[PDB]
Amino acid sequence: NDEERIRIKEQGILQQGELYKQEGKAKELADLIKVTRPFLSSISKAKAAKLVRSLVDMFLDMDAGTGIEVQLCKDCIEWAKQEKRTFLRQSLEARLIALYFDTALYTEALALGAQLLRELKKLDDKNLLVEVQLLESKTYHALSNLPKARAALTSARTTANAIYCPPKVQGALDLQSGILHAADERDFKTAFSYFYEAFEGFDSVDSVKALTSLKYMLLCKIMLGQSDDVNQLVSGKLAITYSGRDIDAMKSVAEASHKRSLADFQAALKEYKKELAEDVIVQAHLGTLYDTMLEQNLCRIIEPYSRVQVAHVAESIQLPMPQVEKKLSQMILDKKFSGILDQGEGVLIVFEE
Repeated sequence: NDEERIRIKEQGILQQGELYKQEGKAKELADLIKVTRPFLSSISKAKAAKLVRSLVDMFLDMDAGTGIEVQLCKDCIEWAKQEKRTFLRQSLEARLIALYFDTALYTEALALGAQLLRELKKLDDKNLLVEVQLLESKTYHALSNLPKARAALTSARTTANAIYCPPKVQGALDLQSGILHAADERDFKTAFSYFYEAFEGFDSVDSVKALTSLKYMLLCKIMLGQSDDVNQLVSGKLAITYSGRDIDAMKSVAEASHKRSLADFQAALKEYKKELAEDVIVQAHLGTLYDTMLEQNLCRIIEPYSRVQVAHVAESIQLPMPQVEKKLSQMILDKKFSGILDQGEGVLIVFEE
């Protein structure tokens, strides 16, 4: 009757905490976290850790205000130190690092990350270490430090090479690798591969990250000038399933590429604002995607001519003439176009390629 009534209390605490979460009662849930503390000592350190972790997670999905969220985390941490519950403290610190990242609180995510890593590296069971090295990578990347983002991910992968990681950890690792090979726009081909691995590992387990990975497969293909592969990849028995605005956006960008049309590229970006410019990773690449679309559309217009007025080219792409003349001279200077400009009579001569 006593091992049982302790079990029923566990259920009850979680049920009520879950209810406070759904009804949006943050303060009530904060109090429940404090009030349950003595009860936690009549159960194993591990049962208690599950329980505390579960409530704190509930608290952090409530939009309570970064300030109140970070303070609640520090309090449970400080409590965990004051109780010598080590594994629990460490994993509450890991959660808080995740919170700092999510909240754009980057330098404190690093500061806390550095502390925790010193401990975690001097211990067995490396699963948590992977998590923290991956967060370190994610946060260096957000701070625009690719060397240190790559180096943190390398550590994560090497640590994960030892363990047999669950698919969501593997997926997330394959997703960062993809993000980082693509970040400097130097290796979209291997980035594509990592995204494909990520997609395969996430599929039927986490369908939001599966969708993200597929999306980035398509992005890579586009960036590679291989945008005609996009229809085949989408058509595939498994991809079909993932229909929606995200895939429609990439398909629409792929079409713009195919038609070498800046106007269609612009119509995509603003029809699919949420799926394109608001995707931190697509956004990172739209600048150079724009250049390529501009260039390809200009090639399309020039193609029928051995000699063409710049005014004609500018009217066709519906852009002011100085911009178009500037683009053309740059394309010629960087050997992207085999031709020459008569700047005074406004003519571009095109060489027999």
